[PDB]
Amino acid sequence: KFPRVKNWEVGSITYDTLSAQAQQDGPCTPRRCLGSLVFPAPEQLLSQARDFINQYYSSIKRSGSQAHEQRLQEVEAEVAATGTYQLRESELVFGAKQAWRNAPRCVGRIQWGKLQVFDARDCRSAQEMFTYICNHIKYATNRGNLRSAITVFPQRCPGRGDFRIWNSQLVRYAGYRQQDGSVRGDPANVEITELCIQHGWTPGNGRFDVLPLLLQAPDEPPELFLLPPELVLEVPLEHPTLEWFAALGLRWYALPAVSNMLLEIGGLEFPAAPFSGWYMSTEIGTRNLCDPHRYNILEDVAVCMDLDTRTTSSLWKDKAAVEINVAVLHSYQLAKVTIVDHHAATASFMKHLENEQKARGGCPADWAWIVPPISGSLTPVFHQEMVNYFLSPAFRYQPDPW
Amino acid sequence: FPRVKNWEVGSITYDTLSAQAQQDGPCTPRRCLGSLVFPPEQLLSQARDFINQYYSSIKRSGSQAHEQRLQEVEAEVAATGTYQLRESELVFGAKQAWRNAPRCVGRIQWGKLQVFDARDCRSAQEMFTYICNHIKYATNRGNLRSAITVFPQRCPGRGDFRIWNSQLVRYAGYRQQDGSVRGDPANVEITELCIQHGWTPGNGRFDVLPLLLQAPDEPPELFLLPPELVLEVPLEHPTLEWFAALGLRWYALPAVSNMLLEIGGLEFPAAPFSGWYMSTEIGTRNLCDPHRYNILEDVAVCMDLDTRTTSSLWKDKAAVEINVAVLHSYQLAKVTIVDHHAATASFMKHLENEQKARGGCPADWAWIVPPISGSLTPVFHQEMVNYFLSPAFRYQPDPW
Ligand code: HEM
Ligand code: HEM
Ligand SMILES: Cc1cc(CCc2cc(CCN(C)C)cc(F)c2F)nc(N)n1
Ligand SMILES: Cc1cc(CCc2cc(CCN(C)C)cc(F)c2F)nc(N)n1
Ligand SMILES: C[C@H](O)[C@H](O)[C@H]1CNc2nc(N)[nH]c(=O)c2N1
Ligand SMILES: C[C@H](O)[C@H](O)[C@H]1CNc2nc(N)[nH]c(=O)c2N1
Ligand SMILES: [Cl-]
Ligand SMILES: [Cl-]
Ligand SMILES: [Gd]
Ligand SMILES: [Gd]
Ligand SMILES: [Zn+2]
Repeated sequence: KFPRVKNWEVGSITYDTLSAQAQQDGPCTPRRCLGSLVFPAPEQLLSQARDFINQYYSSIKRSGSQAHEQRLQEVEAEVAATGTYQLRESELVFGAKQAWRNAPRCVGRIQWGKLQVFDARDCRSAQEMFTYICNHIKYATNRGNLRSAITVFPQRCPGRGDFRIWNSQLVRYAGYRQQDGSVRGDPANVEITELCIQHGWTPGNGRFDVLPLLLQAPDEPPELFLLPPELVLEVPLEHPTLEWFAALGLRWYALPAVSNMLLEIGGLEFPAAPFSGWYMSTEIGTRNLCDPHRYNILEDVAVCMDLDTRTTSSLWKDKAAVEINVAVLHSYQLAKVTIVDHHAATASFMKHLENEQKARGGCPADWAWIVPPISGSLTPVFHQEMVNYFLSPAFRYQPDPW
Repeated sequence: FPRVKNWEVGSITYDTLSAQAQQDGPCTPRRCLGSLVFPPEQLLSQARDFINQYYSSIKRSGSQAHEQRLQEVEAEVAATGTYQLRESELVFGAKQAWRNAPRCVGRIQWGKLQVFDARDCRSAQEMFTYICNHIKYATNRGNLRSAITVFPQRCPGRGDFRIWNSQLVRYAGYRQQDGSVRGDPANVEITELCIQHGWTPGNGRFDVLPLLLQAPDEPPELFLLPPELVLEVPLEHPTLEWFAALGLRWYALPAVSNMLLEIGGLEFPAAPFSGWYMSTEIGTRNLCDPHRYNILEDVAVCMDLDTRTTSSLWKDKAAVEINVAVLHSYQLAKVTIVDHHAATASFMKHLENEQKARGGCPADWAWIVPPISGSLTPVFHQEMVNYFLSPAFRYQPDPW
């Protein structure tokens, strides 16, 4: 009835009873697994809300109390009267933490309870929106001692359009399509860069130009905002023992702040709720810098290293990527900016898995996203079978507003 | 029809072949178990479909011998219960089951498989000389060749041909006065049985285990593999002269001897297949897995790396040099080896071939992506669809 899950490093076995409670449905069938795919009404508002309030009163040990049944009636009454309902502040804080706790592709979830929730549900315009965001960046960055934070903007509601942040992260480097089809800067941000220029951003011509924010208030076009330079903490990349490395002129930013996901809590939808943590070195070193469709620096580094790039069996790619990652950790530690390496990160995820197994009887985890993109079987999560399922509250992908 | 994207290039394909999925898998709309290692008249229906495959692949759908072959297996099963395959069908099916193995990154080679027919086998001594012919043929003085030896299929009331080893070459696993193992911890148990059935234990980390072979309704009988038949490669590193002194070794022939070949409803519990190694199989899993030889820290001490902080990436640095040694040692030994970059690149080519041929390919992302440098290889950026087609290799209960 419940999936049996083996740990092959230790021999451990557990059963994931929490999987049985999966509130929504994923893309696999008994026919065919699609696990590897990146992108897989009053009645049903009431049931989602009822489940969430039940979770909330579970977490405060008031299950089935007077206050519990009063809240249930309050929400039903409000759904009948208005078609929606409003979260209390403590419910919002709990729901945003749960959403992080439930995110299956997050290796950083050992921290889920230490999340700083900024309530911006009273936000009114794109301008007030930008101020809230600047303060989030400032709080989360914290001069290099990064802190996990989420800012929750007003919920989707009938009659009004959504608050949206068009940028996928608060800090992104421009991607300038040049005349042939070769991108200068970050190729993943080609589209959002064009939108910025089309909305009157004066573009630069560097590889590391920070993009402006395109911020959409309800039923308004998007509005462009420049992030103050001294709010965007950045890290020039150098290598502890390859001194030509600094002449590559590579940089990355301190704050990974995902800004295009929808936060769902008890049926309510928050299309704008940017959250930020701190980086794992392989996101920057392996993925952002070596992905053939991103900065794609791997061969240029290998050539500088005097590796033989004419045969693959010399493993020049593995050697060059390892040093790129070394350079990222060293550089961040030098700059005194929070960073975790994939070994530290995957070991603490194992502790998370053990905490969650005791607390809820399992843990949604997407193995292919939890296993780092280099040195996979050298980390303990590689040898841990995982069960992937969708719990709510949740962060979800949503279509781009344009 | 699943939409499948390659993120490196941005290309889209559709897996239309998924629609024909046979033995349903472990996943449901509510939970994905993709990461788990281990998830009679119906014989006619599976026999029918395999024959239909066979004649479609030789441009002979619905012509003469196809219709006729349908009636014979009708008659054979009608009279006796089971049925025998034509020798080419055994060959065509041994190859399709390779072509269908979603966890095999080496499937670009599927069409060049050598099938040794051993269906007329009768006992542990006969097996042993079949296996031995396979080993020496496949090894071929280090110029390795894909081979499968197929032993007699299964029918009720009588026993089963089985190889009690998971592979033909395995290293010993000796427990100690304190639990910890000298040798290979993944074999420890099959070492217990070999010692139990008369074998004299060595004292080494790389003692090649005997070969517990069993014929229907008969207890296993040990067989000592001839030392000249077991091609092995001492591991040395091209620039680290002390690596040789670590005294590490691996064997040349990866020969899987415990899986159940299944063609047209027929079950061959003994059908050992062999190919050649990918270097990460040896260097990364076999030697560096924490429950295998677990040499990673010992190699890092020799490289003077800072094992005190994980952020030195000492594990990654030592793993790459272990893999380099493996590739260098096999090449110096003139023994077929393929690195994970070359292998994954061929798999991409195989996906494109299988797309235009069969309209898709069953692929298990977690096992196709190599255990080091995953995202440096193109398979990482390739979405994949996993499903079960027949003919197929299957896992099966351990014999004992
Ligand atoms: C503080 C340390 C954190 C670490 C080390 C971390 C790590 C990661 C990593 C490596 C991924 C895979 C990303 C990729 O390769 O694209 C990921 C995904 C994700 N993270 Fe975390 N994260 C952290 C904080 C947070 C916070 C604070 C939240 C929300 C409150 C969060 C929510 C998510 C979500 C929803 C995903 C899935 C998004 C996706 O990749 O599709 N993370 N995380
Ligand atoms: C010729 C080059 C070959 C290469 C480089 C290769 C490599 C691999 C690798 C790396 C795996 C990963 C699974 C694991 O390590 O547990 C695998 C799995 C598998 N291969 Fe291949 N292999 C080759 C030939 C063959 C042949 C000849 C057959 C059968 C005719 C075959 C059938 C399979 C099967 C059934 C699996 C899945 C078994 C399992 O994962 O438990 N392969 N192969
Ligand atoms: C708060 C936070 C989030 C993340 C994940 C960042 C993230 C990055 C991408 C880009 C694609 N990826 C291959 C690089 C897509 C995503 F959906 C995504 F959430 N990480 C860390 N440390 N903190
Ligand atoms: C013919 C062939 C097969 C293989 C795969 C080897 C293989 C390995 C395991 C577990 C051990 N693994 C985690 C280290 C289980 C299997 F069923 C299995 F077939 N490889 C290569 N090159 N050729
Ligand atoms: C196709 C494949 O599933 C896809 O590229 C996935 C694989 N694993 C990943 N893992 C992480 N952390 N981030 C990713 O973008 C991906 N991409
Ligand atoms: C839990 C995880 O699915 C499991 O460790 C798998 C992942 N990929 C693997 N790949 C290979 N080749 N061999 C393995 O044992 C595994 N183990
Ligand atoms: Cl990122
Ligand atoms: Cl192996
Ligand atoms: Gd230097
Ligand atoms: Gd020394
Ligand atoms: Zn699945």
